[PDB]
Amino acid sequence: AQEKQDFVQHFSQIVRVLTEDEMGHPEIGDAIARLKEVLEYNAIGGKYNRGLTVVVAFRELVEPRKQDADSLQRAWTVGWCVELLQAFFLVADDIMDSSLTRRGQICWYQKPGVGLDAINDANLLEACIYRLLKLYCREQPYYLNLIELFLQSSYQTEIGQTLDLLTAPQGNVDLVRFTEKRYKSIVKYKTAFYSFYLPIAAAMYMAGIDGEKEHANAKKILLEMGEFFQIQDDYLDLFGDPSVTGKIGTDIQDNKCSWLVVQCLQRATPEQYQILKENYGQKEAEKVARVKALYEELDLPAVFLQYEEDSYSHIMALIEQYAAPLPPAVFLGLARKIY
Amino acid sequence: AQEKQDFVQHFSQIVRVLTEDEMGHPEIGDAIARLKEVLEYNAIGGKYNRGLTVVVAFRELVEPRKQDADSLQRAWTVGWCVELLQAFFLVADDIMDSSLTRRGQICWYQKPGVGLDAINDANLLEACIYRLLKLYCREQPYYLNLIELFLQSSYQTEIGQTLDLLTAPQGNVDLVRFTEKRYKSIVKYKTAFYSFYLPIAAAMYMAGIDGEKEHANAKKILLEMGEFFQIQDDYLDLFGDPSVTGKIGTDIQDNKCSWLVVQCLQRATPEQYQILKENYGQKEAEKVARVKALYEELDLPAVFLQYEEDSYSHIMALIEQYAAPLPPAVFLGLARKIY
Ligand SMILES: [Mg+2]
Ligand SMILES: [Mg+2]
Repeated sequence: AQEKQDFVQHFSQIVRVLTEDEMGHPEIGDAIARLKEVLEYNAIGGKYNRGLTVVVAFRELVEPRKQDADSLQRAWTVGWCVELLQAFFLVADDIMDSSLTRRGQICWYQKPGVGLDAINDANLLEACIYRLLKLYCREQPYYLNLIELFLQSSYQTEIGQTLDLLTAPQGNVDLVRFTEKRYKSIVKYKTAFYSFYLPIAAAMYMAGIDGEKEHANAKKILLEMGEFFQIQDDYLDLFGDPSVTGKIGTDIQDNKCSWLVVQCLQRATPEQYQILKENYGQKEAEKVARVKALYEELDLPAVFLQYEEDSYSHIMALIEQYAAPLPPAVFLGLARKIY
Repeated sequence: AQEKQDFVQHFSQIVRVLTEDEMGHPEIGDAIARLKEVLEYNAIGGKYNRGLTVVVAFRELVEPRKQDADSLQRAWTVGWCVELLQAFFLVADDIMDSSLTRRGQICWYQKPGVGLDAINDANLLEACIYRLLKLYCREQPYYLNLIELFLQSSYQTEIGQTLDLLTAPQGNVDLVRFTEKRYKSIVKYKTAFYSFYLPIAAAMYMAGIDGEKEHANAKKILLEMGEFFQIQDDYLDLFGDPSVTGKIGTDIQDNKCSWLVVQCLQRATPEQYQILKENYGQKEAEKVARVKALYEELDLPAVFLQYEEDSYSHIMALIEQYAAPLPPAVFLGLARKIY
């Protein structure tokens, strides 16, 4: 909320530190300038919810007598690592989907004189994560824990992306691969691990809570939250209010494996399957319009409303069962935001 | 030599291990199949000199009584990690340069139905490195040492690539940035660190030789070897015998910051600067032909021959000064190969 503004003032330092360390290394200066420009363009401009979840979870987890200036600096920094992870995926995903814009502005790769060099820029964003961890956390006992958490998060995200790409190739309608089992799997690997587990898990490690069982417990809660966030993201893509949401969805144009299309397909009498087969994923409006209306005719907006109520109950039951011995608030803060 | 065939039989195991671990995870199977195909296509087909340098250096470094079946399995595996690092860079560099072929065959990204998804495939190759290290080396005392060595190698390579891209944009002649200082810097960061330091450094760590001073010593030797390898690569690109080398060079078409162009520019009377300005980096033959002949007229092939003699002396002096207490053979094996 106000904690945000603080997180963002810290970026300047993040950047300073990552774009200087050549003082006996002159000649690489120009690549360092380019790294400065990649960071400023790609890490800034989002809502920062993931990085901040790190900072908030850290405050709530650490028995207050161990929060000095330096401990807090390590939390802002690790929060910024989560944001750099995000940045890395987005720069790359935008190239792969040929997107035009991101966070309201021109995608980095679409900028004149960047193009496919953005592939190296994305790799730099990733590498910046480990450079930060070494700079700030090298002497901490949880250092290796965090390196492995970031590496694993990346791999989960990447393999989820591979699954998404095998499942939903833009320009090729095949709804035989749009199943519930496959929708759930994409979300867990591609979105939920890094969006929800990673930031809390990182806070836990910084707090000394490294147990397998405790982490599995938190993960159970957080992956289920992640599933909901994304299902809500998909519903709102089409049925959101663009003023409240902040852009019009193209999930259906893009032949996305949307929670909607999945639900739609669970409920289609053979004709409707065809109505969807001849309309899902097309440039033109009348085709998208007709899909939205098919959705409305199956009362998907109400299936969603029912799903969200149930899902909310279920999350609370999960917090009740699996939060201890972590303060339930760690999870409830995130529930409040996503619901 | 014969040690090679062995390294390559081990690949099958590498792959098996990386493409199975879902046995309670069914639904991600298909992404794992795709990962299998990325590994088989991208990690196989080269000379394997870097991975093998790991295995050879490990045998020479470890006091022979600590080489059991498992220690050796960790060396083959870490050798394969170096090869996966290589694979990751190449898949990505080939997209960025829009190359057509690699190791005689169609670049992965040019394959039908791959295209820019190869960006996620490259990221997977990178992630496979850390998955292998965790699988085989997690309980070793040098585990963190190796994770940091691979991460640093990647960052050095990436930032070198950024410098190369700022220096030599394909389609834009500017020879004011082709300096000796800038040529040397590109090679150190882009090529030599990962090609020469990384494999030996990794062997050292597996052997318990983790000292800062010893590593700086080996690095001094190995970066200088790397500079020579690349300078020889550039010379041979144009003056090599295509039967002995194995392809015709396009360095001059590609407006590469070649050691040649650099030398050429150190020796050009103002007219010649123009002769190069109006001919470097063009599609057509007559333009390339004319550059080759300008090079021949400056006796670059002899400047090279003189450079290689001096460089050889210098490497031997470096081994003499900086090898101890490592067996000089560790370095001499590599000298024999590159010279
Ligand atoms: Mg969406
Ligand atoms: Mg070459």
